[PDB]
Amino acid sequence: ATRILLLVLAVIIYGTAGFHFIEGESWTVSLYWTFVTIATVGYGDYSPSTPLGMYFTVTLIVLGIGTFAVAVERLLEFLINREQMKLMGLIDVAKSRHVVICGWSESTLECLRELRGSEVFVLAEDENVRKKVLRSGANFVHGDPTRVSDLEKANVRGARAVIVDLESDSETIHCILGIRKIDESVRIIAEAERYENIEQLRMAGADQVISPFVISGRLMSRSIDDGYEAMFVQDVLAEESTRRMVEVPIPEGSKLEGVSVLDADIHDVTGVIIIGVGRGDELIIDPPRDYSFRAGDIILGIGKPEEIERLKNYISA
Amino acid sequence: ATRILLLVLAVIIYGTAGFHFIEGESWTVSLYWTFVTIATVGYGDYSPSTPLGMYFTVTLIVLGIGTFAVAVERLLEFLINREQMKLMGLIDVAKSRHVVICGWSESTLECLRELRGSEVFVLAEDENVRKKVLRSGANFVHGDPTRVSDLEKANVRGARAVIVDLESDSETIHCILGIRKIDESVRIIAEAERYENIEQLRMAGADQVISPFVISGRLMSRSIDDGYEAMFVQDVLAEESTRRMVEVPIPEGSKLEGVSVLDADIHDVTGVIIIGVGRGDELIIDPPRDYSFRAGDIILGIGKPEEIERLKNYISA
Amino acid sequence: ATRILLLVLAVIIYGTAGFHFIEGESWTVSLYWTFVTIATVGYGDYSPSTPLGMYFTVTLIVLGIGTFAVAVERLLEFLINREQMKLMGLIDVAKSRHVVICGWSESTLECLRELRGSEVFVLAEDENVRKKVLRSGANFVHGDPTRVSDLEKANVRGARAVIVDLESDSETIHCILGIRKIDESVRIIAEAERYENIEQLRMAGADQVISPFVISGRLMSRSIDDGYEAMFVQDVLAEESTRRMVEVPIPEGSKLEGVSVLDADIHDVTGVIIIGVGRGDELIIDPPRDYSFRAGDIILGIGKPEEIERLKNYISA
Amino acid sequence: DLEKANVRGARAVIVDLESDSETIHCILGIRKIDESVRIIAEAERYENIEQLRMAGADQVISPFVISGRLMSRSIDDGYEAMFVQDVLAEESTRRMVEVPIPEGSKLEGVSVLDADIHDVTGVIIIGVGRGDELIIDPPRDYSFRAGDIILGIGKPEEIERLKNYISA
Amino acid sequence: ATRILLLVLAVIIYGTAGFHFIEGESWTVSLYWTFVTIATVGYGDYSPSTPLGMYFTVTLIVLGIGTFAVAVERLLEFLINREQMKLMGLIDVAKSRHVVICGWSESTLECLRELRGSEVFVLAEDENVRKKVLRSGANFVHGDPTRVSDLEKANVRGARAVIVDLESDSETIHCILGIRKIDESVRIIAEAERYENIEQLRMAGADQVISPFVISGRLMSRSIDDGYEAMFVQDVLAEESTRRMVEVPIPEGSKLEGVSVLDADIHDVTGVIIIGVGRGDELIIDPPRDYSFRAGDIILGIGKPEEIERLKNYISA
Ligand SMILES: [C][C][C][C][C]N([C][C][C][C][C])([C][C][C][C][C])[C][C][C][C][C]
Ligand SMILES: [K+]
Ligand SMILES: [K+]
Repeated sequence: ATRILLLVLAVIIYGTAGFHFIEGESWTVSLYWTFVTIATVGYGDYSPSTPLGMYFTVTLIVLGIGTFAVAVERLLEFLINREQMKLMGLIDVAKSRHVVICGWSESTLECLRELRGSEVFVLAEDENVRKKVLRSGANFVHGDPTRVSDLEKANVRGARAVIVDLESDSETIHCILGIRKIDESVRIIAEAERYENIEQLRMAGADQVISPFVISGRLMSRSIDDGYEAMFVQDVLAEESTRRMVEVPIPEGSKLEGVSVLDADIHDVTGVIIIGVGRGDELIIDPPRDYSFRAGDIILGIGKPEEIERLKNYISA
Repeated sequence: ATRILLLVLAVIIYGTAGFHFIEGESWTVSLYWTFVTIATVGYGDYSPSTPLGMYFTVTLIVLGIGTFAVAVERLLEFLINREQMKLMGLIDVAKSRHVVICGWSESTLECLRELRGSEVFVLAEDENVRKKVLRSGANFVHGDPTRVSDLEKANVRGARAVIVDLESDSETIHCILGIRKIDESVRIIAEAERYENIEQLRMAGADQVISPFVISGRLMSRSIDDGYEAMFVQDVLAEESTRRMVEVPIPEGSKLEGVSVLDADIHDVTGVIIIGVGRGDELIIDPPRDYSFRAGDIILGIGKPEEIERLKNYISA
Repeated sequence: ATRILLLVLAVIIYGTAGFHFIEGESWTVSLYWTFVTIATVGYGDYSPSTPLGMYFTVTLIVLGIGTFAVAVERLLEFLINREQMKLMGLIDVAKSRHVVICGWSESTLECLRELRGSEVFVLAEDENVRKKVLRSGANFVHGDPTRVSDLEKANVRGARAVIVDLESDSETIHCILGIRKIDESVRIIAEAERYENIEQLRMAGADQVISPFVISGRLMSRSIDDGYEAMFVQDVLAEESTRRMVEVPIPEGSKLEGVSVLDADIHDVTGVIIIGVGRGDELIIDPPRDYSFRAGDIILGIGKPEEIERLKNYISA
Repeated sequence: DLEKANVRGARAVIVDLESDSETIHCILGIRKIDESVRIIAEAERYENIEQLRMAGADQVISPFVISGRLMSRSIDDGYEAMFVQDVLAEESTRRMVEVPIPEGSKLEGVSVLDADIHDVTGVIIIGVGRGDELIIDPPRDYSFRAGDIILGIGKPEEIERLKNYISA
Repeated sequence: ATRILLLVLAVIIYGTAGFHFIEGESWTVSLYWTFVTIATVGYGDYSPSTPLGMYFTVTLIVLGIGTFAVAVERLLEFLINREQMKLMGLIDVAKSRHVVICGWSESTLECLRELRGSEVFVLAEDENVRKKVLRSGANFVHGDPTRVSDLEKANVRGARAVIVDLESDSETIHCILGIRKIDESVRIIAEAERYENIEQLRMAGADQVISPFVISGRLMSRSIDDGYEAMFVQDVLAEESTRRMVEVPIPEGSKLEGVSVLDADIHDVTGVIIIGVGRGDELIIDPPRDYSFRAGDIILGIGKPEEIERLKNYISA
């Protein structure tokens, strides 16, 4: 590790002391000559005429090739070890605004097409998951996501948001309970599977719990006869064929600070069905007529992509 | 990536500015001297006599070894990463007339002995399939063949023909439906397993559907008593012991353009039993007596390998 | 392996004999010139003027690059082979005071947090065990721990203590019987699973047999009604919340050599409940009133971490 | 499926599964069915002992932490392992005993120094527990009541002498 | 592959033509100068004074570093590819007196302790078999031993003897039938499992068929009452505690050529129980009294290791 610098300094001290007391030159001239001889430059302005010195330069050359052959071997061993350990996970995350994805399924592949490639770290343990992650453009960190000692190797303490989606519900509850021991303020998005585990995932400490299987179980049993709400849910939340569910923030100023929903009249001006208003980590669906807008609120509404532009300019000042 | 060139230019500018304003030489002489000193050639025609310059060349030499040690480390990291990613698939196909084989079974191993080695790309996902492909002389591309995003890594848009043979019929139908979304004109050869899936493989968009298990199921149940058609099918299509089923194209000119099958009389002249004629992506088995040959047609017939030569010269002009 | 030195000496003898009999210089001058020319230093003080010698130096240069290209290739082959064999186990242990851990479970992971990282060698055969060991900071040696020929690759003859914890009891008995064939004096700590195998593990040759499942099976069936001994066992042996079970050795001198337990009165002076005394590989739990302490004995007692310090200074001289 | 086994209104539910996460998820379901039943878990890793107590278990027994701390301390000395293996596992000579104090029997209101329990019976008194709270090493300024549980280590010769000393 | 030599010759022709027509030196002087400049020796006896040539040497140096950076990259790619392919099998056997072992079990591990390490090639397909072979000191060749195209990669045509021991009997019969298609004269030693397959293994073409399970099935059912023949079979063929079953060849001369077994009287002279005589690929157990010995015969007998030495000197001349 550091003995290479010791051997280099040893051969420099050997070359200086050998040249100075045999050729009889100055100390700076011997220093310059051994830094030209070790690097195999060979200016040839201060070559030794003495055959004793001519035998000394042979020892200096073989020692210089020896140090060059130990240093290249150490560099190659370090590089091969570092690039074999980096390939199969086995590395510590050094970033500070990354997104950790615990587990790997189809719902985390679809949230990878709206994020960056270098921003995400997938923390899993299986072997084909590594190849799927390296194909999809993420970084793979080998580790058990339920273990607390392997949740810190992905650096969950300095993460932006953590996305938990494991193969069962029990591992999801244990992964949330393991994350909330490390950092109590990080944002956790969890995926439930059974209906009975949503309150368990919320009490474990998740900030947002999504349950897709309950949504499909309710939409399948109400699409046997007619199936009209399934068309709305599909065409708005899944595909976005002609509509889109977007939210808009209210900026500073914003030309509407203080008016009511009766006086704003967003729907008949713009064409956006206003669902609810986001006043500080709560959702008031169908706000009453006397609700006054404020600064920094979030308006949730459904509209065509040409009406969202008509709304975003109506709300800006 | 590109900081290596920046560091190289930085040390060249450092060496030129150091030599020019200390030794007092020309700018071209300093440029030539630092390109001889960095590369460790050392002509020694312009060595510095000044001990300040003699201390400067030590800094130039250590910086040159520093750039040579960062560039070799970057080249070794790039080479080890590229040759570990190339080994286990994980690569993008850059060819433009290749043949993509989705899946791997015995029927695709037998079609690899009549093609080239570098022309084929096997697109599969299992682990022992990679070693069988690397032994048989093909190229292995790791990917799920039903996924559309992994059908483009094998470059199915610029492929010659695609051969689909997966473990079930459902994956064959899904792979054909995934290929026909990308390129609607590429040629697909598919292998059916059950009898009921041949019309499904044709409606999915395959150009040629082969069903070997239906052929064996019909030949097994008609070989219990006597077994005479199984001998013909085996000795003609499988082994080609003494006969062969070949086709011959009609070239331009070709000395028979316009005659009928009664006036050509191919069988009693040559010795080839004429089965059918290939008039443009259709097969007229047992053509009638008034059928007139044209240019570019394909004559399908059974004959000994000494009669195919007697036919191929009868059809050429 | 050693032909590289032969080729190097061959090219040195070729260069010396070529320069001496063409340029007509001394033997030492030719020796110095070929050691400057092979290493590409090039002082240029003895360059050949003769065009025959000028053609000879071309052969010397191409041969020097040839030896440098065979030596670098041999070094790279040796380094890649050694660092691929070292990665997946496959190595022989050279240490002499290490601790060999046969098998891998949760009870050997918890004994790795109180030992060093480089002192332990885990001898197992599975594939994910290698990654868990390389994450936990140990060294992995691939081998079957029941096989005698693979117990010597971990160097069990010169080991400090061996810890046996395998997946069944039969492999534990066979691993103890395999270790006791090699070295009859090494210390073996074994983990039993069933109650009936404790006498079998002791007769096989283990020095200390621990059975955690019997302890849990007794503590579960006595915690249905009240559960008072389980609180003591947990809070003392497992977590050490407020108490600790420690032992203290009696040093030379030690101010209490010869007194009885009635005259020492350790409990009412210090606050440590004295359980037993360790007189030479035996345990006298609840020693009688006439027991006299000696030198080198071991006092086993339960106490708060502020009372162990009051005991350790009461026993020192 | 936990209601098919009738965990509502039982003596105790003893939970030990193939991993820790299923143990936590089983305790979190039993506490949804019955809030007052007694649950005896079994922790595998050391970091999950507080998780089982926060989930709702009344008693957590972690054998692998015990065996992992005992394997690392018996490399040189090995005297704690002899004590636990002779008292808690095999019960060859000594055993741990818990005895209740019956009503009005020779010991209500007397201190521990004039109880003279180590010298007339021979059992080593580890601690006394009252109301699910274990007082290890009770001081001299302590009194016994009717209903306490005395925790001791002794031979079957001395356990019977303690049980006769504790009688009226 | 060979474009490296083309680029090297291109830069040599560029350097010669550049130096000769600018400096005005001879062709040999320019040849010597570019072979000193490309190799970075730098004698400095023929440095260019012209600034046009001083700009030319910069181009020559950058081109020389370019060729050195393409050649080192090609050598490193070749070495990494060759040492990753050699690790996991995937190689062709080039030897000519080796022993191929098809499959891997306990009976082939015990025949590896009486052979060399570099003489054997284990031809199997599993993954842990590779690590067991690399630990036991053999060479691993990845291939399916029933496939004829993978029996030639182990070079079974130029092998000394082939040892077949696979997991079933059907694969043993198919491996013998695959070997006998390639070379009809090679020696095959096969291991049977069931009693009914010994005649099938002999008709398939094996030269020696061993069936250990039939021997154990007969020795188990005759050791219930007394068990006397099992002691003989174990102590003679398995362990060789005090006896040994050896064979001795009769050399040329040999002092006993022509005598009968009555006149030789080997047992009462030496102490070896004579079982049979090996007259040319047949075994005459219990030879009659009139059998005359010849040259090159093989005497099979049981004796103590001090009686085999008394027999081997009685048979030599
Ligand atoms: C620019 C680059 C340069 C390089 C040089 N080298 C030399 C070596 C010597 C040995 C003895 C290489 C050459 C090659 C030719 C072919 C290296 C150096 C290093 C220093 C550190
Ligand atoms: K040089
Ligand atoms: K290198």
